Amino acid sequence: MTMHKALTIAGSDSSGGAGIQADLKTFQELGVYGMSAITAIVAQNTLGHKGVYPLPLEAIEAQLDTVLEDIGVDALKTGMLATAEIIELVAEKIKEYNVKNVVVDPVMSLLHEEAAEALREELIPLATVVTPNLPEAEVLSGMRIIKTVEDMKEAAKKIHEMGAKYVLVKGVDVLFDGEEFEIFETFSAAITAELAKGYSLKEAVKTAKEFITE
Repeated sequence: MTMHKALTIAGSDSSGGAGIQADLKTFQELGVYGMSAITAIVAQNTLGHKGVYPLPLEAIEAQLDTVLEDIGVDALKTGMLATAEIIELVAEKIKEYNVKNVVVDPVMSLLHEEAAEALREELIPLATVVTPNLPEAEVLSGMRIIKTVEDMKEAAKKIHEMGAKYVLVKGVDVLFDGEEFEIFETFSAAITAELAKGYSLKEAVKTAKEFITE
């Protein structure tokens, strides 16, 4: 349908239920050309194997440079980023290529804690929107527990002050734009596709909600 392009920087899901595979399906359904940069193999943690296999940084950079130099994107989403080092690389590339439409889906030890810090300090300040669920919002905002809508608004406030232009806390859902709160009754991939087509964040969120329910 459209000539617009979106990139997902996230983990690979062999079942196709989530990950870059589901992101690319969503892009296609919404008439955007989809491209992917795989940061990690994401499986279940079992007696036989770990649940997360981060890819070499040079392999991630090869993917990102291929897409950003040679093809170009109108919007991108981030999902599983795995390590602080990968997060920092991704933030660097967003700045290097001046990518203005960025959807951060915060899919989430000294490893995990350093990774959370890199997300808060390096990537969140570049986000058009951050879409945490409640545990993710607690980690990102530092809220002890998010138990009420007022708590959700506070966490959205906090994340906006960390640099995110919009924040959508998934509960009701709470959208905050730094001045007003909007309270509503993959999702992040759909938001990305709508932004790629030229839509405002608020229109992208409304259209992504309707797409998910259908």
